[PDB]
Amino acid sequence: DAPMAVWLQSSLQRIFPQSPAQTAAALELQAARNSRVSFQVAFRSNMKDQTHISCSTEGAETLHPRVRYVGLVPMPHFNTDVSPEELDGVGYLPGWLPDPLYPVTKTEAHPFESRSFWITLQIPASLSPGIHDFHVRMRWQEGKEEKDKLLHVKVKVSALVLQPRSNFHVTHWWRGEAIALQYETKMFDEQWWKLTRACMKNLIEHGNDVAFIQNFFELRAVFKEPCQMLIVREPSPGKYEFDWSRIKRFVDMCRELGYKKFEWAHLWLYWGVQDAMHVYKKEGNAYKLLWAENLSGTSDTYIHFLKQYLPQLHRFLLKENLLSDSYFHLSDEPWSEHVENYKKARNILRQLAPWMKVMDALSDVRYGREQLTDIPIPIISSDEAYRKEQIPHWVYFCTGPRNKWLNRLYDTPLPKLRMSGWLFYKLKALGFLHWGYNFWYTLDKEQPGDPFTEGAAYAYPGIAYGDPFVVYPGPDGPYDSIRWEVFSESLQDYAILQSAGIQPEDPMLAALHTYEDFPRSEQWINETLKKILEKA
Amino acid sequence: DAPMAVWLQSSLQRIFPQSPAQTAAALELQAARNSRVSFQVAFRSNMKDQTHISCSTEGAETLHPRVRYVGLVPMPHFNTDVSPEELDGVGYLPGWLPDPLYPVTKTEAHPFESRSFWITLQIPASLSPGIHDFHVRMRWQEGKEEKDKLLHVKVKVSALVLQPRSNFHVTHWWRGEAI
Amino acid sequence: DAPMAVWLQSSLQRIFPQSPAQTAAALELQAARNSRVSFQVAFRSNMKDQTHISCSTEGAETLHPRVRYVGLVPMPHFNTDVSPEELDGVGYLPGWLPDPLYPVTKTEAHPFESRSFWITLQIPASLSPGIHDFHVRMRWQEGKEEKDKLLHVKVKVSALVLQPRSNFHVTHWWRGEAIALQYETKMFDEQWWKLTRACMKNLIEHGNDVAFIQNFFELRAVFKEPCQMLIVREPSPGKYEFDWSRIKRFVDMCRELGYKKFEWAHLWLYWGVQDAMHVYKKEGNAYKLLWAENLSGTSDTYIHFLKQYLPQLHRFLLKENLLSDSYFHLSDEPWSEHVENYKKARNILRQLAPWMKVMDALSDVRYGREQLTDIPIPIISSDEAYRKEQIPHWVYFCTGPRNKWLNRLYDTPLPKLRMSGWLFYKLKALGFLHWGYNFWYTLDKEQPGDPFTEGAAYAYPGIAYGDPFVVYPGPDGPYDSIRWEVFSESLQDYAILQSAGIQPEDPMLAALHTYEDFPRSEQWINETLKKILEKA
Amino acid sequence: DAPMAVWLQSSLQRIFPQSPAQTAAALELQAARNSRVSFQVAFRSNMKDQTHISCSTEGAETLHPRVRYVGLVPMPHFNTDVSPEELDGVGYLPGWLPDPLYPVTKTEAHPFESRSFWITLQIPASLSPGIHDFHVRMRWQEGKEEKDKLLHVKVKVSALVLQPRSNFHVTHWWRGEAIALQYETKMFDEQWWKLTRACMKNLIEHGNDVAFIQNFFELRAVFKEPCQMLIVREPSPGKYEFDWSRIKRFVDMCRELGYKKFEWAHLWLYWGVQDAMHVYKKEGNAYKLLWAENLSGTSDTYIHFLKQYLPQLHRFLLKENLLSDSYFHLSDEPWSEHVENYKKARNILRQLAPWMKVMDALSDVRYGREQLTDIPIPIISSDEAYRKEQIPHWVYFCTGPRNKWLNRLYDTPLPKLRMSGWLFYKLKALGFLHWGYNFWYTLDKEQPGDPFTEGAAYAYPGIAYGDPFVVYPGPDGPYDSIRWEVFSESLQDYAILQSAGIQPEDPMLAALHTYEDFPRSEQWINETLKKILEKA
Ligand code: NA
Ligand code: NA
Ligand code: NA
Repeated sequence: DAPMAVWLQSSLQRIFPQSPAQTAAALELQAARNSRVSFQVAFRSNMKDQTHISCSTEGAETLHPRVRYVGLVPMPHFNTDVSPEELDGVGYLPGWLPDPLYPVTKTEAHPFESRSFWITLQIPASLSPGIHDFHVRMRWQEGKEEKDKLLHVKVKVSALVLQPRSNFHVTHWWRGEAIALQYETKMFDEQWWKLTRACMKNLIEHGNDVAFIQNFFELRAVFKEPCQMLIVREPSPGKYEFDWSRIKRFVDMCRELGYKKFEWAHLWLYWGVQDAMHVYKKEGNAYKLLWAENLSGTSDTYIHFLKQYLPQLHRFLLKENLLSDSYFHLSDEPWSEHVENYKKARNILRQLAPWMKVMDALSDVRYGREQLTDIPIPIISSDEAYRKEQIPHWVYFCTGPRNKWLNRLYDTPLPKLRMSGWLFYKLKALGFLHWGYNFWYTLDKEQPGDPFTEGAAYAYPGIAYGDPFVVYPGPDGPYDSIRWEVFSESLQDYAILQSAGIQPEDPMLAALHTYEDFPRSEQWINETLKKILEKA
Repeated sequence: DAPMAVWLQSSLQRIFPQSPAQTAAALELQAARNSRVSFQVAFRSNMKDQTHISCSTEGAETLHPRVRYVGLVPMPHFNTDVSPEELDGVGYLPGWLPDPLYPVTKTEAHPFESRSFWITLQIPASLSPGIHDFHVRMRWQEGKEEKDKLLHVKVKVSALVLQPRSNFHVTHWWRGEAI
Repeated sequence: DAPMAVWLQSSLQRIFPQSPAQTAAALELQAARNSRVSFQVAFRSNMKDQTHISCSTEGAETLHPRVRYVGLVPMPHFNTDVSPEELDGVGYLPGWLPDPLYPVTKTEAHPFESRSFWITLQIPASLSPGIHDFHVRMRWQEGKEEKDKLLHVKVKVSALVLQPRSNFHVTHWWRGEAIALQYETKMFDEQWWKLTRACMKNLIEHGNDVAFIQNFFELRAVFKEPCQMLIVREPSPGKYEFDWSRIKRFVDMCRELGYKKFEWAHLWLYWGVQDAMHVYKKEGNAYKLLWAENLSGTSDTYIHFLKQYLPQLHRFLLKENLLSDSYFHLSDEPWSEHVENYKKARNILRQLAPWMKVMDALSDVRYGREQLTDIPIPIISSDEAYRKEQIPHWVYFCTGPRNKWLNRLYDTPLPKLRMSGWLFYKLKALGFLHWGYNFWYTLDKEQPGDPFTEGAAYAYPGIAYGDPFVVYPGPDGPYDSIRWEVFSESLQDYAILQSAGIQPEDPMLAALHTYEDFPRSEQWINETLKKILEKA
Repeated sequence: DAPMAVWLQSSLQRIFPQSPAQTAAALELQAARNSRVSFQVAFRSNMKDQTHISCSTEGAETLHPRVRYVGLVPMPHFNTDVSPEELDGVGYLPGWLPDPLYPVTKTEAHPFESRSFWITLQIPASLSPGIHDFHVRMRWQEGKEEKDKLLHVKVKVSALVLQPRSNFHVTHWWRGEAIALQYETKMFDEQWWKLTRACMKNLIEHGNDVAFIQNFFELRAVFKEPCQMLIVREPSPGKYEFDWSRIKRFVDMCRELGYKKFEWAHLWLYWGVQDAMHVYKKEGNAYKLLWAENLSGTSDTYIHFLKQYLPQLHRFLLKENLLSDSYFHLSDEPWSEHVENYKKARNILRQLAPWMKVMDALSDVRYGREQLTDIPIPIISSDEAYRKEQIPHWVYFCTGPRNKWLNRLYDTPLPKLRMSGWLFYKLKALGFLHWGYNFWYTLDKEQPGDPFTEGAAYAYPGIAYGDPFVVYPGPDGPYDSIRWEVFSESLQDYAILQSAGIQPEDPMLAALHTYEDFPRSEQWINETLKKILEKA
């Protein structure tokens, strides 16, 4: 019955506004050295009158603590095709959903509403192993009396020191046009470049080690201001020249941030493999297409442009030392019938750019086995087939699959999401790709949206709430979300397995059978980490 | 564990999206003659896949029924200076709140979400006193199979006939600038 | 804010009167076939006025449900030497404690007071595997309106069928004088015999498979009406005759109830190993000692009696086919100094009864390594030492040890207690012994007590609340307690591990390190059973 | 996280065992001179092991401090018909309740259990106004280290000196049979007279200025040893003689203790007004009725006895100078239908005792307006009606009314109870009556009880916990309770209002509207007293 409740809680449990108060005061955490670890400080006012509340740490200076506030976004409906066993928030949703993380340490406490701060700890490589403790102080007012409570946090620091992940690469298709739309700035202006640096820095600090370049704008939809980072001009009919200066700046920036791998945009448009890319040239204030919207992939015009572009790309790659460090795309998901479309396109590349190896989403194993692509990217629900053929591959996931399958949605429970990197490791994926880092705007339209009130690009239920974006637009760059912090900590768990020498075949991982059939409790994660980290 | 729940409920109880399904089938109302009276037809899908649902009356023509859909608005916080004893929605708010009434009789039923239609009855002065009953029909799909349920409403109509209110005046400061 | 709250809850969480209402409606359980499983139906009136409430099942006929009401007893203080981390009821105790189970399905609901019914399910061996569901109905009154609520229970019934436990034996020193004192009847009259059958049947249905015979009364204190089941008469000085008829009736009874193993009383009195047992002979209305209270264990008198008694015992055991099915005791816990006492007594037994093998509480490993006894019974806090010596042994526990250690007290959390059989199994105990099944009276005095208001035999804090008794005296036999149902279900979990073929060395049990260092959450129990039972 | 917490707390806040530790060190009180004031010294061990703790004062000699220990009694349920807004102990009860005050200053501190001592200060008339301070010392052990803490108490002493209360009379129906039953002594033996003097002295030291004489035993139930202080013997049929010696001793005693006012037993039995009193005459070892249990109030036999008794009563009253200082009773609460019963009885008295004026519980205002009684005693919930008639009257309360209404129950908040004298004063009661000072035994039966474990005379919920008794049986007289000290301090506040000259109409009291609608916070009491006392 206390006027104000405050408790500690782990990073794998959502707190909904109408959650009941808990009592805690004490939390123990575990961490490898050179790693990052998270927890929540929850609070619920039992007072008619609103008040202020402040979160702070004491004695945590060596862990460079970071204190943020968990904001809520509206979730209108549960995502479809998800059984209740696989939904988070049963009893609480549809309703307010915790997700964005805001950089404040003081907020207003509202009557009878459970909220939380999110605290991020940096465990340095040099820290002495064993137990390190600190305190969290919560301060508020009851009338004119000042009140406070201390809570006790313990981190049991393993001897294990994490090494950089190897032979596993992660890419997200971040969107320059989303920055242009949500912040209302000219594409490639200097504000655009700050926001882009800030995003790429966010990505690499959350485990994404591949920097996407959209040299060609990716959408079928035609934009007035597309994000085409390659500059193209057409002085006389069918003779093109190319200015690489924007891509060159992006590569400089990403290399300064720590990237070594880069990824290039698609070369044929995703209606099957049947259309050519939309490529624009500047004119007046905005951009205009070089050829017809419906131009075919096998056209004379588009192949005449590839005859000139691909060698220029090769010269750029040489000049900037990017051949061995680039991943290339052709086109996405040809069904069986589309196969010959893509075969023709692939042979065209082999003729014009034999140096270029391709990777693409091919979920049909019978047609990724045929060698259509060079490195296939099945959706996770086709992973098993590729594994029985033992074909090496990347995996991706998007609005689907759902129900029992791994995913990253608003209503995917956090422990399930936290299994991502364990599954990546045990099922021996080469890498993971995802389309929806900051796709903040209206699906397939040059029309900004509102990520703080709309989580499915206005396309629910085909687009699941949570699929388009894991970060939110902040005034100077991205705000993280809970999902993104958990996903990042999951890529870290993949580094824990690797650094500790655990083999995918190890019995402690044997219940991870598919991207569908796998343990998904916070306890399995805690117990398995305790074994690994205390063996050391 | 039924795939679709539908029940009846009175006009004095908010139904929140995460409310549990109930069982009803039958509701009795009371009404003076020359008056207006209301109730709700609630529904909760227990299916992963969304489906359509339709609300209609049968045998109610003399009550000129009106069928509307209850919409939700976001309630970010409880209002301050209201103790919990005096709050509606304890355990469900802050959250989605039922309040607007929309003029539709069909909607999409969403997974695991309790919603309702709102039904308005006109009890005419000329009606015979006593029990008048009618049925409500709900129609939806499970896969390609059509499904329905009838529910039973009874109105116990008094001999009292309402007269126009007198010596009591009500005003609201409607706002032309708001339009 | 509902006038009446009713919810479902598991058998591993005490409900205190001032617990907050919950919402539930749905509970899932898991169960092996040929087993028994439990849960609670909780309820809290939010009304000024008291009302009646009734609990019943619907659609459970195949599970022979049993519906009982959880009663409360006073807990005046927490037991000492228990850190708050290890106490149940923090924030609620000292106070009313749920424990006795009464056979009613209707009670009065009192204002703002959270109570619960306790429901028991029988999962028959023949039941079909998979999900079985039923409902619980609660009925009460609000003013003159009848009200009710259905709640939904689902039991996921494993393919596994439990086999009788083997090679693990459990004994409790039930007390006949406790029946005579609490029901005010003559020792060995016919009501005494009904109540003894009821107690022994209770025991075997709770996993206790060894029947204790107090042929000699165990207490140092001299009683006027001792529970000495052997009839002894001394017609001339130092010549004794023996009547086994009461023991023979007890053995018939226990065999009819299912027992095969039996246990005999101590032969030397528990002040070290230095005094002879108090043995009585009838005289007038009650009994009188045969020799002085302080007679020594190595007396001429006592050895002259052992020379006559032990061959009569051997003849009886032969006649009744009980030698190989009997456990025998010498005396308990000699400190180092006392060791020669016990050595001398042991040699006397070797001389007079070489057939008799002995088992006793020896918690000193260096003097159980020396062979003093034949089967040692360390207290659990000495188990580790005995295991590094790898000496086979039983374990016991009593008022101690406490804090982190396994125990069965009023303020021992139920998931901790529920771990008993997991610990017995993984740490490979031969058996478990406990002194306090129904020690209902005043410690070491011929004076009844009141188990419904006194839980430590009037000896706290040396005797812990919950230590003397796990059942309460009912009009026709024992009433069960929550502790007793949980401990029973824990012995059943030992049968689950055995029947499913889980080896003590199995990785799923590797965190069970000692009777002190071991998981104790409801989550661990549930998840580990889910693995075992769904592998099937 | 201190091993032992100690803090100060006011006399208007119950401390429950599971209350959290607080920090204090400093408490200021306010007091009129010639008054008595109280506070608590609380303590909570945060230690696994029990320890001793001792409470004492330093520098308080001029205030004649008294240090006692608050004991707990079991409260099984809340009283019914009390909304939570009006219950003390929300979140802590049902459970252990503080109430008895025991004469010890050292106790055992138990693990994680908040307890308190109760300290009583005497503020002498002669003290200099202004601030007086002293210290409280708490001493305990941690292992073998002795530990202690000083706490600081301040008392702000007003210029106001309290005068003896006037025109306001308080009576409690103390029970001689309760002493006989709970101490197992013969009625009117010499132990009886010690315990009776001790009770009567207790009452007058708590504001009770009227001594009840049960000349006739009050209960309908027939006792073998009734408390009938008038000695009656019947030598021949229908001719009675009277020995007044016990009543005379009782009057001498109460006059020695300070009483001036007395009150006599009922003359008609409380089944309506229809039965005659049970009057007994000695025989052998105990007493026997003079006439039938069911004899009528209007019988010939009983009126023939009143013809003889009432003139003897008058002669005694003259001889002992008691007419102008005595209150008389007829019978309690006739409903409307019973009215003619009581009318007949009243006229009988007018014929046989016209000098006798009567006061009785009549809650029906239309039948106290009719003159049935001379000075009426409505229950508090009928007070309002009697005030709108502006009829002068006494007020009483018992198991009822409840909810918002004033009362003195185990679960009545102490600030609410503390308003009693403020309400008596402002609503201008002539006096207050209560049935349950020391009704310690089983309701309506010659069978002792246990006030330490049963607080409703075994009759809950019809009898509310707390209603039968405000003191507990001590070895040499009553133990006070918290409720009794608070009630006493409330009668003292009535003396403050009187001695300070505050008028019932004074605006500072205007929120006191009814015995239901009235402020009930500690803050209101404190602020209003501060105003009164600092005007001075
Ligand atoms: Na692709
Ligand atoms: Na032994
Ligand atoms: Na009276």
